[PDB]
Amino acid sequence: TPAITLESPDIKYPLRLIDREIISHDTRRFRFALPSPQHILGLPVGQHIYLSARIDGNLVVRPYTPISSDDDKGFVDLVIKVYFKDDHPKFPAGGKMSQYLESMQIGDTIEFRGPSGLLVYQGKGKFAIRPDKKSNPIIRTVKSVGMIAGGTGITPMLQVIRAIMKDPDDHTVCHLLFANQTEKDILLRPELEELRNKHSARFKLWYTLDRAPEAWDYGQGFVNEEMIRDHLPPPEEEPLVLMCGPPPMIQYACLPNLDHVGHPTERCFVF
Ligand SMILES: Cc1cc2nc3c(=O)[nH]c(=O)nc-3n(C[C@H](O)[C@H](O)[C@H](O)COP(=O)(O)OP(=O)(O)OC[C@H]3O[C@@H](n4cnc5c(N)ncnc54)[C@H](O)[C@@H]3O)c2cc1C
Repeated sequence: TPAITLESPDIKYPLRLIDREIISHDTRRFRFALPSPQHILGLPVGQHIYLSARIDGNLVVRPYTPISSDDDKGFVDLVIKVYFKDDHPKFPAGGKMSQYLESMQIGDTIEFRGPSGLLVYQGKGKFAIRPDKKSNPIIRTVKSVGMIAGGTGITPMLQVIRAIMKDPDDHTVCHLLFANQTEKDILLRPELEELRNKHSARFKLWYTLDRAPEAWDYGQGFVNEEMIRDHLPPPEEEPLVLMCGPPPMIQYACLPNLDHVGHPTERCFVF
């Protein structure tokens, strides 16, 4: 039983950045040292951490789901999309936290906190979902899990997929629908397609793209009722639907169409 990094959620833990990996122009894996090589992070599956820093005089807090797990000793890995300044004409200053991460030098610390979130995956189909931070968790056991992700919204889903996938006696089937703007913006694609090759009986993978390339075998356009009926488990299976992506996708593309297909609001969970 290893030592836990996040011992209480009311404490902020400054972790040293020990490595940087450039994945693409705007995507990067950051590795931080846990307090000892024999430490784990202490992050229930289904929950996330918060990074906090004072940037330009404002406290900035942002949630992140690590790519690493409590099976990893000594370190935590986050995969970060960097929103640069002077790139998108509508958002000229870029992203606050993600540019702060990009500017960190090896040996700089940044504050972690957690674990946080209203959902915990308790394993083999059992999800424990609190209706609010003070209410107690309601337990629902499901045969299948629908997953809609947009952008960096994949890491909450990856954490759950890998947690299922590595338990040979977990027969939960995950149906992922993964939306992004263009093909370069599909994050963690090598990983996702590796899980497809090795676990297709429990993992179904589909994509869509706002602006699809000419050679594209998957979805074109925003998530709709047809893709939800086609690439997510049917309501009659009483699945749980997990969601994480930009607020516009949740509000305009997911929630209304899940309702039209027939997914009850209690079985829909927005990270
Ligand atoms: C449960 C959960 C898990 C998450 N996990 C991850 C994770 O693993 N990795 C990760 O990177 N993020 C993750 N996110 C997203 C994260 O919380 C932040 O929203 C993200 O890092 C952007 O924050 P920011 O402060 O850098 O940008 P902000 O200053 O908060 O603004 C970001 C927003 O500004 C706009 N924007 C700014 N610059 C640009 C640009 N150049 N081009 C286009 N739009 C732009 C976009 O609307 C963008 O969404 C997660 C979120 C949640 C809720």
